[PDB]
Amino acid sequence: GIAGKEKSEEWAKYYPRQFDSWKKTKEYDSFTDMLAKDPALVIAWSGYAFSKDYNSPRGHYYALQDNVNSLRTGAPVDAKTGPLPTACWTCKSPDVPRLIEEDGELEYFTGKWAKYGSQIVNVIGCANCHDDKTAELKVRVPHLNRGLQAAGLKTFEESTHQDKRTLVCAQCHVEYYFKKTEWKDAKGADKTAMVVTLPWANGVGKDGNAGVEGMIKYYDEINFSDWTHNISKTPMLKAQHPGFEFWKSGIHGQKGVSCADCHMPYTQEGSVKYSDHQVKENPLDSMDQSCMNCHRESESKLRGIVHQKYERKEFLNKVAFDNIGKAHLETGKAIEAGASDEELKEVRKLIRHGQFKADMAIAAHGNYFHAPEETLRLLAAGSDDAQKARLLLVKILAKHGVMDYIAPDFDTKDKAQKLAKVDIAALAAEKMKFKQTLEQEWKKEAKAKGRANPELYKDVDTINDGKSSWNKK
Amino acid sequence: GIAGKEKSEEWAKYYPRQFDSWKKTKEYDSFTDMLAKDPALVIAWSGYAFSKDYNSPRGHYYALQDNVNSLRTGAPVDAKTGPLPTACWTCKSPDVPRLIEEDGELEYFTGKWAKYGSQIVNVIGCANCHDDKTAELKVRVPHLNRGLQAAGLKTFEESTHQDKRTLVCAQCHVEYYFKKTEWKDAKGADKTAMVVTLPWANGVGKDGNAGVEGMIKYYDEINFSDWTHNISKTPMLKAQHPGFEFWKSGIHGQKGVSCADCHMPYTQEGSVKYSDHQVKENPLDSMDQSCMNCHRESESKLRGIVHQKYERKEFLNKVAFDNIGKAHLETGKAIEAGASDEELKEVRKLIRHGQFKADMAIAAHGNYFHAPEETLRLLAAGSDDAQKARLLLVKILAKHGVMDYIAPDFDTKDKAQKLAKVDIAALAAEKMKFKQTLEQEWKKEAKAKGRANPELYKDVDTINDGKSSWNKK
Ligand code: HEC
Ligand code: HEC
Ligand code: HEC
Ligand code: HEC
Ligand code: HEC
Ligand code: HEC
Ligand code: HEC
Ligand code: HEC
Ligand code: HEC
Ligand code: HEC
Ligand SMILES: [Ca+2]
Ligand SMILES: [Ca+2]
Repeated sequence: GIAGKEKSEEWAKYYPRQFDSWKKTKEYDSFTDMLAKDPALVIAWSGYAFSKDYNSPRGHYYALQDNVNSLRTGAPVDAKTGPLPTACWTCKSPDVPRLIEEDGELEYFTGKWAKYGSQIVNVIGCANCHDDKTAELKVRVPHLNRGLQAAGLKTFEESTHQDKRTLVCAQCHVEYYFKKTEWKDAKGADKTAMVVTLPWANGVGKDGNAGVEGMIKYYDEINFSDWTHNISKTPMLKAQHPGFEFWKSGIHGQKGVSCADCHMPYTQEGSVKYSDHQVKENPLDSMDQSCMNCHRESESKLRGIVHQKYERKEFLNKVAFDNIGKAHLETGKAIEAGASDEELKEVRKLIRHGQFKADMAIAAHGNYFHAPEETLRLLAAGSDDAQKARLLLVKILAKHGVMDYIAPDFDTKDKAQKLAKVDIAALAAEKMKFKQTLEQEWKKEAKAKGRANPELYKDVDTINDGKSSWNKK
Repeated sequence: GIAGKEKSEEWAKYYPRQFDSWKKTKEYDSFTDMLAKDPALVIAWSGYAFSKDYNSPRGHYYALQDNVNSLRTGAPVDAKTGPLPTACWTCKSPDVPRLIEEDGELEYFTGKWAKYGSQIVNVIGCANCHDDKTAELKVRVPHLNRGLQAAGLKTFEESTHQDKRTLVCAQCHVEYYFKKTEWKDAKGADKTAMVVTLPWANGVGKDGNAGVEGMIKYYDEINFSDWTHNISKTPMLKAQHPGFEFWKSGIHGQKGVSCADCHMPYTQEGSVKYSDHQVKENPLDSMDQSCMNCHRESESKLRGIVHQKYERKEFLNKVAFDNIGKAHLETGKAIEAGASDEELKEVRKLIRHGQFKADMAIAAHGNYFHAPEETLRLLAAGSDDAQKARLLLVKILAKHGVMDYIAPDFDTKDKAQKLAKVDIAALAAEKMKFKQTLEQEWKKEAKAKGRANPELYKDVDTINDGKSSWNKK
């Protein structure tokens, strides 16, 4: 066994090669401000946290700190304030399964994100994927098995080794929602938990289908919405990195090539063979071990073939979100023009469904390569749903005496956030205050109670490197 | 050499195995009436021959007879009548390169289809793909090299052996248009030819791109249109089986897997290994021969994987053509309501472009599998172009006093053909009359002049087998 299991440093003496390679994800220190790259996204997520801050993923090394640095988590004053719940910690630290094991799952999912600010202090580590006694692959978060069984699939424990080499990634790289769960503790006090739940009841990655249509069917049946759009007033569904669901629909997934085969290639230093734990941000940069063992041709040729896929996805991504953004703005105009909720009934259903399809397609960044067919198909479907809604809107507008309406420009993050009612300067000030106050208090208490050793990872908070999405001071 | 090489039966004595397997395409005797299956196609091609008769492909054995049987070729009464030109024989017979070599290319392309009715009497044969003296692969139709060179690709003769195994198919399975060409013969007479031309000036199959965008650029630049849509009055572009262009864009094409690898798989009879000349209508039905030499997988699983691709394509196909169909009808309503050509300029450009993208995606039946990515992307693009045009149309219609217009239904061949101004009962009557008179007179002369031996292929005309698209009783 390993004492202080959540502290990956502790494993280093037993497994130096895995520890050293694991820490190398520190090298993946760059992310792209997606709201600045594709401002239409701000309009799509208007009224939601994602319209504030949303960057591409970077090294696992920065997972915990980026979750803290993001405008999405806001600026809490204490453990009872802040916009987001405890569930936001779930896929960022080994301290998560620890707390679930100690205090219970429901208790872990009860309260504000700030509640565990001092408890959840170690980044995605060894304990998130391995047993401390045997080092065998292991998943300690109960949401995964719950989703697998809902999808009619085997639990992690009933799966094969190759299945697990993928499932230890799926414990986080999946689509989910927060299920409001009412419960009662030991003392008999009624509480409310927001439980990470995978909407897999209708299956995922089944015969080439990512599972999006089934998810929509499920979400509508339980009448769930992540938020109400602040422009169109549409009950919306947010998609989040459905890496596993899409991977399962793609050819590699259908052929049994695990995430680990491409992202954690086997390697050999001297006479010792081991798995490279620097989860590769871009396997195309390590083609020799990530691909060429199964593919026989030039690396430049294969990298070129993959780039064509990125171009195709980008082409449909732009079309879909431009249509979706206009659909929201035009719905806002219709409301202003006097259109009733009943009149907007069908329009809203199509915007909800369409954006979810399009969002799911782009929410897992590797989708364009892992699952090009479902990705292109869903961007096509989401775009069409939006266009279908826009055709109804032109008629509704005309009926209300509005002709030739043209939605405003949302071609820059600034213009879009203005339309979304987001004051980034204010949020940045409030967020910077938090980081200089409460956050440092968290790291102070954590070090004092031996919960973490932040001195070993000082280069983790890069908020001031001049590459921040919101801290442009 | 081989005298009367246009008569494939003359090659039997030298290459019996290739001849007997070539004849077995006779077994692929079924086609699907695509206008009955997807009546939206009738609206799409309204004002053009394809709105009358369009079936899926069937055995090479039936190519010439199906060309003669189609309502598209009409009912000529003599050598100077009939709706179509000589170019329609071009990819149906070995007598084609014979006529080009004897009479010259421009002369072969000058005149009505009926002009060569008693000369083009042998179906796709050995001579279409082989030199009669050496049996080496050979292409004798100049349009291919002309297209290849236009696309910056090597000529057939300069291509590799593996390239040639694809090019002997590309001589016919490609997109083309008729180029009105003014010329003067040896005796000083001025003539006009309609030359088969591949619109490849902007390249085809380049880095994952089928080449549709470049073709639109080309066609627009030369102000060419295949026909003026009779409902929307849009100058339209018709796509025709761009098998090679799409194949080149897919993974198999990019990896050098030729059409012949899957469609003319090697076979072993006793100690003789040769190419199976029964060009496989559905290679999935001969997986062991057509795929397992490169893939190690269960037949049901591989077939299931490919079927997924068909479902994805069918999903986007229906969406694109329903939007395109409604766009044409709504444009027709706009014309009736009083919209000018100036008011409809952008609407028509979008319809022309959108339909061409969608049509190219579905025009080569195997595209869904050969090139799933470009197929899905182009159907998405085509559908979007149609939706953009429809958004403009609601506004145009409203400005002309038309509110909430609902296009008529086109869910059955009968309904759509009526909207298309196609009197199939009448067309069928005159076609049958042509078949019973002139066609038979063509057959008589052919046998008498020793140009063909029709008795050897008595089962080729299946117009009365009960599965004709138009000959219904
Ligand atoms: C509560 C609603 C959450 C907040 C706030 C954040 N997450 Fe996550 N998260 C997960 C993965 C697999 C990734 C990487 C893949 C990807 O980003 O597409 C992320 C990444 C982040 C990031 C960095 C990127 C960004 O700027 O958006 C932030 C700031 C972040 N997450 C905040 C996985 C999970 C997960 C597992 C099931 C859950 C429940 C959440 N994340 C919840 C939140
Ligand atoms: C989950 C996302 C992981 C994290 C974080 C870490 N490891 Fe890991 N490890 C993971 C996989 C998918 C694999 C391959 C399993 C296989 O046998 O194919 C590994 C493997 C190991 C092993 C076994 C030997 C080897 O292949 O290298 C060890 C000793 C091991 N991992 C240790 C280890 C340590 C110490 C970590 C923290 C620094 C760590 N792993 C994180 C998945 C994941
Ligand atoms: C090889 C066949 C792979 C398999 C199996 C999986 N991934 Fe992958 N992944 C691969 C590539 C070539 C790429 C594209 C890289 C690029 O920069 O273009 C990806 C990308 C990702 C990403 C996005 C990383 C980022 O944007 O920073 C993630 C999050 C990712 N992959 C996750 C992942 C998971 C969880 C997998 C199994 C379910 C998986 N990948 C499989 C190649 C391969
Ligand atoms: C939850 C605890 C996770 C597990 C287990 C795995 N990933 Fe992950 N991943 C997660 C987050 C929160 C992030 C973003 C971190 C940030 O600061 O932005 C990521 C990121 C990636 C990336 C890109 C960066 C990198 O380290 O290469 C990839 C390619 C990726 N994740 C792949 C991946 C695979 C293949 C996994 C299993 C072996 C895996 N991740 C597990 C959260 C979690
Ligand atoms: C073996 C374990 C593999 C590894 C690692 C990678 N790929 Fe792969 N790939 C594999 C299979 C079995 C297949 C299916 C075809 C078959 O032989 O049955 C594929 C297919 C591809 C494709 C074609 C599909 C497409 O989207 O166009 C591509 C372009 C491809 N693979 C790329 C690729 C890359 C870039 C990899 C490394 C990051 C990679 N593969 C790894 C098996 C394996
Ligand atoms: C080669 C460059 C061609 C020219 C010129 C024309 N056709 Fe063709 N035709 C060609 C192929 C490769 C195929 C099979 C693939 C497919 O998608 O159909 C065909 C098929 C036909 C058919 C049968 C199917 C059908 O449409 O009902 C007919 C009746 C046919 N072709 C007629 C036809 C006419 C009338 C032509 C002049 C406009 C013509 N073809 C030209 C290849 C080529
Ligand atoms: C083009 C559409 C073809 C038609 C019509 C016929 N043949 Fe063919 N043949 C074709 C290809 C692509 C190949 C393979 C060439 C290679 O080298 O890989 C062949 C091959 C032959 C051969 C060589 C031996 C063999 O591989 O079987 C012979 C002797 C041959 N073909 C004869 C032949 C005859 C007699 C045909 C008419 C009945 C005939 N072929 C038609 C392409 C085409
Ligand atoms: C294997 C990798 C193939 C290659 C290379 C090419 N084709 Fe193909 N083709 C293949 C399959 C599996 C299918 C689908 C069959 C089905 O019934 O779904 C096809 C289909 C065609 C078709 C359509 C046939 C019909 O509908 O009757 C045609 C006309 C066709 N293929 C032509 C063709 C050409 C000319 C190719 C090279 C340019 C080519 N195929 C390559 C598998 C393979
Ligand atoms: C023109 C002279 C052609 C050449 C050379 C090749 N094909 Fe063809 N193909 C052509 C026609 C006009 C038709 C339709 C015939 C009808 O009566 O409907 C076809 C059809 C096919 C099919 C389906 C039927 C079959 O025999 O399998 C396929 C799969 C197909 N063609 C593939 C193909 C390949 C791979 C070729 C090169 C070896 C090839 N065709 C050459 C016209 C012509
Ligand atoms: C060897 C000459 C091949 C033949 C015959 C067929 N396939 Fe193939 N296939 C081959 C390669 C080189 C690749 C690309 C991946 C790589 O190893 O580099 C592929 C890829 C596929 C795929 C994946 C792409 C996709 O659309 O999902 C599938 C599903 C596939 N091949 C199917 C397939 C079938 C059904 C075949 C016979 C009709 C077939 N291939 C023949 C090489 C070869
Ligand atoms: Ca979600
Ligand atoms: Ca054409």
